[PDB]
Amino acid sequence: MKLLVVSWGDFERWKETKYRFGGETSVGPSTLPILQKVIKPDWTVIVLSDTIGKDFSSVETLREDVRNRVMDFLDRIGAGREVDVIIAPGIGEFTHGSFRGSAMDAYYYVLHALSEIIPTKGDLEVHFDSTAGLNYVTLLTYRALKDLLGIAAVMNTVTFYAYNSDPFVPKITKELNINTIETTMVKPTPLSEPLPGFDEYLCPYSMERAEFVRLKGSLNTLKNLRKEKKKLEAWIGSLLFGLPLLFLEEFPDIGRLESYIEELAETWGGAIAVNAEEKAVTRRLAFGSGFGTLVKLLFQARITRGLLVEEPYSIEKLYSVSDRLFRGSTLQRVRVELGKIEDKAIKYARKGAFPRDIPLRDFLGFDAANREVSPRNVLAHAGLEANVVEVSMEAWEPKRPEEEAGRHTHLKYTPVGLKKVEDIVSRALKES
Amino acid sequence: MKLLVVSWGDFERWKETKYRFGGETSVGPSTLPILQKVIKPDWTVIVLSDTIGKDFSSVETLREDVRNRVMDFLDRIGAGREVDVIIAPGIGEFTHGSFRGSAMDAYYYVLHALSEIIPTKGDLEVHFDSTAGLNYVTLLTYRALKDLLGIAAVMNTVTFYAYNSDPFVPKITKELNINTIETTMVKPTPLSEPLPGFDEYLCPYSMERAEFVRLKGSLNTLKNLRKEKKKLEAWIGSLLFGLPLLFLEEFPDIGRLESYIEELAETWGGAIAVNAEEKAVTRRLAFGSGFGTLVKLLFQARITRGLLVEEPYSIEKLYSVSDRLFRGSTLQRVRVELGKIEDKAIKYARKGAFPRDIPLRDFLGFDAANREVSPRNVLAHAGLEANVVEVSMEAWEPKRPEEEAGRHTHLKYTPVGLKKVEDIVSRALKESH
Repeated sequence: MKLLVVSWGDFERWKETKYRFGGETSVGPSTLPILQKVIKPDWTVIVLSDTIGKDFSSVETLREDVRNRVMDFLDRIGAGREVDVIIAPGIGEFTHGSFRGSAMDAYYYVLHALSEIIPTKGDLEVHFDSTAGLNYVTLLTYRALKDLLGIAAVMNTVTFYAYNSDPFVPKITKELNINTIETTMVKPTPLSEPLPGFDEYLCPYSMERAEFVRLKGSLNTLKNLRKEKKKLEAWIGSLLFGLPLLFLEEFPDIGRLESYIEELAETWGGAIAVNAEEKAVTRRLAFGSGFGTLVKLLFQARITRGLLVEEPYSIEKLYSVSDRLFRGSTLQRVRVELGKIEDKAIKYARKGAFPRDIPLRDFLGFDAANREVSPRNVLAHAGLEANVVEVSMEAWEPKRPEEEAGRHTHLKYTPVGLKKVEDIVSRALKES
Repeated sequence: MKLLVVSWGDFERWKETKYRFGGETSVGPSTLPILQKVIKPDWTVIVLSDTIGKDFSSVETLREDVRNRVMDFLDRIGAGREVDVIIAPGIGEFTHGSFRGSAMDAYYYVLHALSEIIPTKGDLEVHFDSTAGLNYVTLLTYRALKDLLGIAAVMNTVTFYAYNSDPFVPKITKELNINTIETTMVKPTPLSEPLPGFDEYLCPYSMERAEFVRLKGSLNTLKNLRKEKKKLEAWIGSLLFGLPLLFLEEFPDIGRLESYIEELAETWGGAIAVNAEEKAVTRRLAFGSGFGTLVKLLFQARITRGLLVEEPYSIEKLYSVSDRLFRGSTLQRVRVELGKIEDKAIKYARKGAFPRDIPLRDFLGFDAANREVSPRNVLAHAGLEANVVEVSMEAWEPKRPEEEAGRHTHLKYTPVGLKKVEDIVSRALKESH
């Protein structure tokens, strides 16, 4: 699947020029038609600053005003029907209006917007154009793309192209070339930051501090994160450190993450005070890093949802999850640890023995007085530490145990063990 | 160490305005004087395009032109002279003259330039003002800064701040606020690229086939890299996969990497045709990704050169190297592997036994089952695979051998062992890309 993204400033004040790109030529005010013509995108996204709005009645008469003038322009140069448009929150004092707010809201807004468009299944070929965009909007849009595709790269092949044209110089330009400024195969980068303090999800831009404490207290999101924060950091750690059984057991509720994000989103949007007479939007709530972390966490969850196998969690299923999720030494470490437990299950099967609800220490046959759960042993043994894991073998009539044992040998964390692992992994993620 | 880096466009065309930053206020045409006042950087770097130069008599006259113009502006505004000016290869046909070449030259030039500027010892706090640079020069400066800081973060703490001002609309403007658009604790990202094929170091932009073939064929880099490629890729893999003994044994020659980058950078610079009459600059060679990989490899080597020691490698040394290079589960697996070998050395020592030049398999007491060297065991056992490592216990008189064995037990790859690990790790580095 191929995707095209472009960063747009004031698209109206653009003069007609011709553009060269990939053995093609085109005449018009923007690069979008020839980009589309050559690249053949399966889908297109346009990112605009909302600072090109004129009708200040309220928020939906601004995002309307801006969408109107865009959707006119996209029929003028035939940009087709497969398109999404992102009206990102800009700031500054303009001719026909003033916009006030945190500069970083555009990143979090575009990150949020892109997280719902980018496909979470199959390989991705992303094309990005910085030609006719604001400096910071193009910069934050580029960062937001790379941050999400980095997480997409975990499960799928991701190739990223960036373009800027020769500088349009109005009094000598005859034509302009679409230069490829980047061609990169995106590295798999799993989410590697903890959820922050309940300070940094929404922050007051221009809201009196008493009013903030009031609204912060009414959010069901921040109260529900208090409970789940540690369970989610444990899941983040599962991918980063190569802990496949913890990945499955701590797999987050997507419906629940969707609802947290929407509540922080519609709370932010509902703190935007439009003044129809002064011609002044004011975004009184600013998105924090915590909003960014949640959006990335939900995206990583959508990307890897195919791997949440039906219980019970057998050695064979853990191998299968591990093969897709992990690379390099991490994968090989995990395969060796599952191999140890598998080889023991085989030995048992051969003797016609099927231990059920046995601690992993007793399954592997361990010395006593080594029952303290160390960070070292949890992280070094792919989260399959002997004091926190319980094994069961469903009894069967074996014929070739070396093949059968993998399917019939199930692992889970003890309720005590799972909390020790959560604490260890959560702390390891914070110390990073 | 604090580093301020500013991406600049046509700085002479800017209007005087007012600037708000960190409580302080500033009247002037540039953000730099207030940025310096507030941030108090130890060093400042200015990144601007070639296309501002108005002289085509030579390539060096073109750069002393741009530098002089920059130096005059730093006098005009209340700016310090403690700075480095990176005059990047820019593209497009202008009124005062013409500049043609690969657009990606600016990335590789700035990457190379910053690689020689950004300190390779101590922590870094980097501030990046994109307040009024060009789109594509600012993107490629941002890209190159991150790519190097990511390698820096392996050995040191690195914090990154990015700024951009309120957009300027004429007269309406009274005071533009300088906003923080990014604050990031930079993640450790060791180089995870193999060295590419010998087509991808220098490519011909505007050059006849045979003239290029001659230049390419004249390069000592491409000749030597052919034979060194596997060892350098084995070293890259050592940081990425958590192989502390391979890191030491395969530590690259910084002198030779310096030599390769200088040669490719000289060839590039020499292939710039500057036509004085018709006011034209053609960069007849383009930089390839292979140049970028080499610049990053030398930077990572510089960043980590402080860990290198002489040939006897003790388990204690492998512990201390590992605790600097590695993190999370990678670090913990390496410590478990060193632990198994250490604990075996402690057992040998209590018996008053001190084996020398013995295979690790014989040291650990393995079956005759598996002699074949698999990727699985090399990567899973932090490169300390039983069929490729040789152990030597320096003879001593133990009293507390639990603390003593680490210093007196030395590991090294067999000459056959090392080539097998190079193949696997090189192959694993190329398969992960």
